[PDB]
Amino acid sequence: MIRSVVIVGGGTAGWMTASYLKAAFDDRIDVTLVESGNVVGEATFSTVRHFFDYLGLDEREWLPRCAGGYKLGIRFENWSEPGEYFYHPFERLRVVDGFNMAEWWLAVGDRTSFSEACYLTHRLCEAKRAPRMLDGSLFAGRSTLAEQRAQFPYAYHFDADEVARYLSEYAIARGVRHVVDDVQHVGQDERGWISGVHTKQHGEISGDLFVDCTGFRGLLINQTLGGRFQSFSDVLPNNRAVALRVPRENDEDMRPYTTATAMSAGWMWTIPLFKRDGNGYVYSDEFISPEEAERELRSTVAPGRDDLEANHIQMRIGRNERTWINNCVAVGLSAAFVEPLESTGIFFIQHAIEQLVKHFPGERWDPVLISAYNERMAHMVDGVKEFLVLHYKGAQREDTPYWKAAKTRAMPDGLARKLELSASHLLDEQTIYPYYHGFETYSWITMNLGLGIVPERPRPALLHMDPAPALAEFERLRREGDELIAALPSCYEYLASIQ
Amino acid sequence: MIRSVVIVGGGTAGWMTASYLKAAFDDRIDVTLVESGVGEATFSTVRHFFDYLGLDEREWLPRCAGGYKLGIRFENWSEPGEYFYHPFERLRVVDGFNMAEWWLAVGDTSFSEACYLTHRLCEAKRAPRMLDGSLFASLGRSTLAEQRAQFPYAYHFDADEVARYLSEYAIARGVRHVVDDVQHVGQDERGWISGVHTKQHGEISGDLFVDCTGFRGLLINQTLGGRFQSFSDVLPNNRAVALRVPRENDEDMRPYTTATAMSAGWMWTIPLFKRDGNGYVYSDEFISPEEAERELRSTVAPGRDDLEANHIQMRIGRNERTWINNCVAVGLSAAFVEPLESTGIFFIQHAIEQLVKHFPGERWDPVLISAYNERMAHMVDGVKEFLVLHYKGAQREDTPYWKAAKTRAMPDGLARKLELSASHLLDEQTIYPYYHGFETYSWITMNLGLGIVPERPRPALLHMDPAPALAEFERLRREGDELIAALPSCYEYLASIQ
Ligand SMILES: N[C@@H](Cc1c[nH]c2ccccc12)C(=O)O
Ligand SMILES: N[C@@H](Cc1c[nH]c2ccccc12)C(=O)O
Repeated sequence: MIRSVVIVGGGTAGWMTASYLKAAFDDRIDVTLVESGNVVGEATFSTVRHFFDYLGLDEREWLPRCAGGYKLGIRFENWSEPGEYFYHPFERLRVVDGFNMAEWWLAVGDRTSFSEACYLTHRLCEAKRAPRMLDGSLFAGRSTLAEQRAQFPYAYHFDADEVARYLSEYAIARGVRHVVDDVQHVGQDERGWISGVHTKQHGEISGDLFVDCTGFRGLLINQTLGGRFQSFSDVLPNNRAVALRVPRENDEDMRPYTTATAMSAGWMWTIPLFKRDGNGYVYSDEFISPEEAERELRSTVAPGRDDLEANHIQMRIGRNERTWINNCVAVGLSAAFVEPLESTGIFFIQHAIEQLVKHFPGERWDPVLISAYNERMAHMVDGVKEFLVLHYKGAQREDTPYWKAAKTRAMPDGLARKLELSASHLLDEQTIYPYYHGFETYSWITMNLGLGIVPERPRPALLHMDPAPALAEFERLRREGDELIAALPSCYEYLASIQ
Repeated sequence: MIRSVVIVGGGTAGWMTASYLKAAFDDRIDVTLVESGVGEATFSTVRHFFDYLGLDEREWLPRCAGGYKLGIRFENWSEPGEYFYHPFERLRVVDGFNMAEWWLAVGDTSFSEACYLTHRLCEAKRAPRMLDGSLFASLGRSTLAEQRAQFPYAYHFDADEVARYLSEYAIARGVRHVVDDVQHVGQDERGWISGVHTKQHGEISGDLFVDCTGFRGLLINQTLGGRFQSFSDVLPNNRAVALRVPRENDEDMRPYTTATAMSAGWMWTIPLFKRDGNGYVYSDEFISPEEAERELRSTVAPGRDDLEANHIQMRIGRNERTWINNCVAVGLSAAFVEPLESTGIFFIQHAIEQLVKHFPGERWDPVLISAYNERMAHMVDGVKEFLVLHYKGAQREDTPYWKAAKTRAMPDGLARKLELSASHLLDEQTIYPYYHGFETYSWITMNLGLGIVPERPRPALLHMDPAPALAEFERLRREGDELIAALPSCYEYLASIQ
């Protein structure tokens, strides 16, 4: 057995890794986390619950401390018809007589948004409902993402810095050694493996396995071990962002969802926290400058509020060829990053950590096990990359240079067959990206249909079938929607009850 | 819309197609079936088909000499006299790792006895239902894609009787039955089938033609020139000999199929209500049909020359495309592999369910047709890989046949799977990645049963508290104990539904 893990870098990636290792292995692993002093709101997947449940944490403990909110999905607005929107929900499509509701909607639906017809979540979001009743009841242990069965109906918005601080307390309580210091040199042995990290004030910190959580820097994985970073700039050019913290005047405006609003040269997130929104404009500097993007952001969400400070960021978009090199594993932005259009950041960290426990090394290091880990991590990001490019290709707007350039930009290899297929009929389990990338079929279909990649006609089988069962299911969805919105409290109301 | 479907060939494939089309489309499709004038096993997911049709097993199973299947018993593939079960049961998961992984770490009792209730159910010859009909553990109109929980059993049946049953169902619902021989299959100037010319009923025309003519491939191969891809290079078994053996003692009836490794192939045992079907699948490169029949008889019915042996040649592989122009092959005409994992009915079911999903309009969209072909190809290719893994895992090396199995070429995707399997267990991300009727537990159960075992257990397990896993092993044993005491025998339950 190996004995010791050294994690370099804190934040979400570092403290998720530290807390998880201690939850998995307790006192059968030694963990040190080294982070520098020289260092906004985020969304998650519904599946982050597996992580928190694995640690033994309940949302009533941490969510309020972390300014938290509930996320029922993402509202996409202004990507195609001006002022139109639809939701991408944490909700699977129902299946009637062997065909999902999206297939039926093409045949017998009211061709308003697909999402209004097909998902309860649409109308919950329009009514701004919480996913729990005042008594805590939902409207609908140690496990991992692989144990996802039923689609859990919500995820979280939170201040990720507060979450990281919360997890640091947990991890340190469980025996993680916390060192605040700068790494001045990374030592290697004769095989090129990492032998230790040399710190300004704590000398050399050594261990069996090193975890690189140094973010875009990639201090270990790129700067030391020569890992090759593969940029996605050719297919996804957005390289910068500018963000604002906007206090909420009226509490009941709190949305139980993330919004992704297409802008002149990129898109804007709105992440509703308890008492404020975080807004961020993600853009390509080929088409707009930082000053212009700040101006557009401000005009949209906070006109006249020069008291509110903007924060500017540059992003490294892509993935490392391998995230595990020798005795070093990259987790978080050091490993890979895509723009947060589908809230994938925390998911990438979670899957990397859960798979690190699964592929944890013995004293005899195993190149076959390591290769399987590297393949899984590459598939994860590459699948998401393809899915994200389909957003830009499906968007129907062509009003600015950015949006015109989106139409004709290069695209991933596999995405041609998918676009070909999607002109004829809906994608399904067998024709979406075939390896685990955190999304299922309904997510691919929903973005296509919402944006406007629609099949030319409905599936011919449906013209031969009795439409009554499907029509009845559309009616059930409307009625269940009606009942749920009358019964549930608002997002703010519920959160306020648990503060 | 197209209007009419002509099915050429009866049997399981033809009548499953005929009945499903009428179930799916009722009076919005015209269907005609033209046909000329032992025992089989299924997957648990065949229930999606029967439920779609609206049939309850208590109607048809007794009429089809039926039995229940909890899985397959694999015997004598590796150490002489050793066996294990491949069940209709998923592995439990504790603290993020399945019971096979924990078994490697804190186990050694065979893998299948420790990990699956099914093992001891089979050893005790239990039925999966209590006499009141309750399951030990209606789908309406659903398909294979709607499989969620693992349903715990499948069927053994007389497939001729199932075809007969379905024929009655289909004809009652408006299917036109024509008993005659096809003399000529007509084609138009584009090479699309125009009609089938019969001896006594003239030309039977339609919009869509379904080839259910078996290994013949009368439409898809002989008429349309479809290319057939043989698997003989990786799966050389090309013939079978079968015998029906009446069962003397009712209580000997097993709730499972047996696959017994033989000198130059393997033998199936399929238990029906009053008899077993036994068949030796072999390669004629290694044993003659006369020798094969002698070995089968010595194994299951020595001195029973009153029982007639039936000899069969098999066409092993798949059509490159099962849908060409206005013709779709279903069953043996489309593809066939040896019945080592009971795939024959599943291949028919999937092809039919996907034909409904990919049903053509008058425009005959080629993208929709292309998609169907791709699904059908992956279905069989995945099963191809899984089956070759059986022969590669088998440890016996005692005859020319088994020695040849060790060094025979394999499909290219299998090398990686073998290299992984030497190190750790396969999982959802490393088995064959497209739908092929089997999930991760099936791949790992065959590996661990046959002997492709990781060098060492998953290192992470040595860092973890083993109590939860040991408690789950204990639950499995105790649940097994309770169930074998509570459940009736396979025969008893079946007697009770006749
Ligand atoms: N499949 C993931 C992510 C996801 C599902 N639906 C979504 C809607 C929006 C954003 C992410 C998602 C989950 O179940 O949690
Ligand atoms: N996956 C199929 C087939 C299957 C599962 N377990 C099996 C055991 C033996 C033979 C086939 C199977 C099913 O669930 O029904």
